[PDB]
Amino acid sequence: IDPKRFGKVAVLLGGDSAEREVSLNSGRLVLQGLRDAGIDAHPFDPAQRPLAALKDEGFVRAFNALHGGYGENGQIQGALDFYGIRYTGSGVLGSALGLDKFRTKLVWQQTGIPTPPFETVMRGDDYAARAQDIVAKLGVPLFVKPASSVAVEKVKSADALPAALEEAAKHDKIVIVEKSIEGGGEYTACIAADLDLPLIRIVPYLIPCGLDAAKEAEFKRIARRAFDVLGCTDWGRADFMLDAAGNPYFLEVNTAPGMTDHSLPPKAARAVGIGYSELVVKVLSLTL
Repeated sequence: IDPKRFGKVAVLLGGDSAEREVSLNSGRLVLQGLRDAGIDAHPFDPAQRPLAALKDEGFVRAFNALHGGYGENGQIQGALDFYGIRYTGSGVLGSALGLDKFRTKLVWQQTGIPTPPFETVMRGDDYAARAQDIVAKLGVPLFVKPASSVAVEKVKSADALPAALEEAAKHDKIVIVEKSIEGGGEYTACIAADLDLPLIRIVPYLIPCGLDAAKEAEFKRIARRAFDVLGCTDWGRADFMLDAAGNPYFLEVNTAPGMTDHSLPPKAARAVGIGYSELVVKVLSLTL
């Protein structure tokens, strides 16, 4: 794994967004991580420098250490594709779709990645027909919310649901109707190439996460399936929760995880004896 098979590497850090400082700190650590492994890596701040200078200066690849704005929403990914520059994290579709919480859940639910159950209704639909089918699938009580401030309406009886769909659709073109579920723990699965990273339990944090080895293995596999259906590369976090019976429900992905000393992927890696430098190289290797 000869460093320099990587060629000239740009670390994208800084940017225009509100998280500029976290990006700057995170990027500097990534840069040092790459240099410790003998990789020819250089900082590149797209807020300070024209993006076309990447191609003009002979950069072949980029480690994306940006957060927020154009860094994670498909914009910089599309631009970098345009200039022939390879980059860590996911492409245009996976990055854009990953930020779109609503459409991520639609893709998941249609493909059998478990996610909190729900149905959608639009202005003009046959509310009586949709109500009957929704009650059959989801039971009651149900929560009605716009899909794009507003309070969640709780609907307690099958018979009252048509009217709630009618009333919600007057204000919002698209409405989600969600099943009632009990919170039974929140968790995150870090994915970094082929590395075996342990789950983390979030306590509003914890390794070991407190799940048994069979469940840990099963949830990590589902996490990778959840990335696959979105068109995401294997770099990121998948957040999920359990109900009281221990069933998993996936909530969202993050395709641009933190890389500060206290961020989750370095913490997970440390927990199983994997150092910061090894982590960053493994992430960059996905661009080879």
